[PDB]
Amino acid sequence: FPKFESKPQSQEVKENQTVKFRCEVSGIPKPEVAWFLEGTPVRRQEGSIEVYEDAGSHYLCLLKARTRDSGTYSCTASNAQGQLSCSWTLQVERL
Repeated sequence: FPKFESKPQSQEVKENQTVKFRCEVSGIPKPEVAWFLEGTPVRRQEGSIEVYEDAGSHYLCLLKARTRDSGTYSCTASNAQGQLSCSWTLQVERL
């Protein structure tokens, strides 16, 4: 069943900085991790947004954080037996 072993925490940061969110999911078969911003999926870009798995940890990274990225973020681990979801916030500052 999908469980969260380590949830991403909220972070307030300056503009254009790198942000990293780390979901860590356990479960049988393999919880498919999906990320969202206020209910909208957060999909990867060429070199702006990236979503990947590395050493059992799922990641979301904004390498150049803009003010449009502020808001409530969510992560959903999902397999054939269920769906487990959690949330946190991002605050991108200006000058």
